[PDB]
Parts: sequence; C-alpha cells; structure tokens
Amino acid sequence: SHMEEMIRSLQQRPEPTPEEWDLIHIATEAHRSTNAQGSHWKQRRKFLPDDIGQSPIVSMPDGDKVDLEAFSEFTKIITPAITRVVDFAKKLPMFSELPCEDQIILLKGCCMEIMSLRAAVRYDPESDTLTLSGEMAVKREQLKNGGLGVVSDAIFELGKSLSAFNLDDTEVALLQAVLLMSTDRSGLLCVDKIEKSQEAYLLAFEHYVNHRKHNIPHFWPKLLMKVTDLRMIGACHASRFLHMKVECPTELFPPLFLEVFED
Ligand SMILES: N[C@@H](Cc1cc(I)c(Oc2ccc(O)c(I)c2)c(I)c1)C(=O)O
Ligand SMILES: N[C@@H](Cc1cc(I)c(Oc2ccc(O)c(I)c2)c(I)c1)C(=O)O
Repeated sequence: SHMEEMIRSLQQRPEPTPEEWDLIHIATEAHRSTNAQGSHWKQRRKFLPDDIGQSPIVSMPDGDKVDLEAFSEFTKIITPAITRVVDFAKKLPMFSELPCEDQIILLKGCCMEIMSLRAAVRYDPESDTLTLSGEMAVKREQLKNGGLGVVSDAIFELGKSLSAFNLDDTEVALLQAVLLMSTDRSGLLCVDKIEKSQEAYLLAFEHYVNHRKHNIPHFWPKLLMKVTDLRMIGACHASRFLHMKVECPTELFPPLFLEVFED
C-alpha cells in the first residue's frame, strides 16, 4: 500500500516479519533479565587485585601454568554465571518445549560460548579489561594465568574486535539463541525440531541486522565469522578443561562447573 511503501522507502533488505519481531522481543528480554548488572556494569564492577593472577604455579600440558589463587577467584563466581545462562535458555519457548534431556545437552554444548560472548561484549578499551558477570574486571594476564591460558587471548581478541560492531541487547540475545540451538552434539532426541528453531532464529537475526542499518559493511557475514570464533573458543576451553581435571582435585571445582563441562 501507499503507506507501506513510504515507510519502506529507504529500505530494501528484508525486515523482520511480525512473527520474527515476537521472536526477537522474547529473546531480547530473556537476555536482558539474565545479564548481570545490565547497563550499570561499568560503574559497579571492581578490578581483580593486581597482585592476583601473576603467579602461575600448577603445570598444564601446553605449558601455560595455572595460578591457583586466581583460578579460585574465578571459579568462586562461575556458578551464578552458568545459572544465568540456564535462566536465559529456559525463557525461550522453543528451548523450554524440548525434552529435559535435550535441554541439558544443548546447555552443556553452548555454555562456554555464551559466557565468553557475555564477557567479550563487556570489553573495555580504556582499561583493556573484560568484565566477568558484570562485576569483576580482569586483565589479559590474570584471566590467562587463572586457568584459561590462550583461551583468554582469544576472548580478549574477540572483545576488542566486537567494539566496532556496536552490538545491541537484541543482537547479543539472538547470537545466544543461535549458539544454544545447535545440533552439533551427540545424543539429541529432537534434532529436526532444534534445527528448525535455529533456522527461525537465524533468519530473524539476519532480518534484524538489516533493520538496524549498521555503519560497517558486510555486517551479517562478519557476525557469522564471530560465531565461528566463539565455537573455537568453546572447543579450546573444553580441551583445556579436561587437562584441568587431570591436574587438580575435584574439591577446587564447583559442582555446576564440573557438570556443565562434562566430556
Ligand atoms: N562474564 C560472563 C560470565 C563468565 C564468568 C567467568 I568466572 C568466566 O571466566 C571463566 C570461564 C571458564 C573457566 O574455566 C574459567 I578458569 C574462567 C567467563 I570467560 C565468563 C557473564 O557475564 O555471564
Ligand atoms: N547449524 C549451524 C548454522 C551455521 C551454518 C553455517 I554454513 C555457518 O557459517 C560458517 C560455519 C562454519 C565455518 O567454518 C564458516 I567460515 C562459516 C554458521 I556461523 C552457522 C551452526 O550451528 O553452526
């Protein structure tokens, strides 16, 4: 119609449908309500003491040793972080309608990818830090030494690169939904349904990116490459986590940390 054309005049690319907007809204709010500190993180966060995370002392196969005190500081806050990822997922109808067993497999599969993304989007260029759970600002050396090794470097590089993308809450939430609804896991019951849901999220996300009209070119494929980086981060972490368990006693690992990162 005449009105439709007028308002779509500076549009070419497909916008989200009404159905996709509903999808977008629900996921955005699911993320906002489960993202620690929300909009206030920069003010409310405290730096991890400079004297912590400078003392790698426990051996690892790749030679990047672990600072036990720093590892402990990190693991002490990881349970509420994992919990919020579970909280986010439960708020998406296409996730909550899956069998309980599939939900668990999907959460285990994407948990590090999502937490890494949530750290990365809170990279602060001025202090050169990530913020963990909206409350703990950490330097590259600290996060490296406290257990992550080269995974820290990868997350910092992702965070630095994401600054220019200027992602909003919706884009972060849709990335999380896409990571969550991956069928690259063993033992799933409802593979076709999960794939259909990821396809629905991907198309809604592509259309939202169109709606946003970012100033950087090739935004959509660029964002997809970032998903691939997040996958590599998740994989490197899973491998390193196996080594952590070989080296250190169970008592240093919070129960949920152990459960979610099971091989
Ligand atoms: N910042 C995120 C939560 C988040 C919390 C923590 I502790 C993180 O560090 C990790 C992760 C895995 C590990 O094995 C180790 I050792 C340290 C990261 I990366 C992210 C959020 O806002 O939800
Ligand atoms: N179900 C799929 C959906 C999906 C499919 C494709 I093709 C993607 O682009 C890729 C993938 C791997 C690469 O090496 C490169 I370069 C680009 C992405 I990002 C996601 C998934 O969850 O990955």
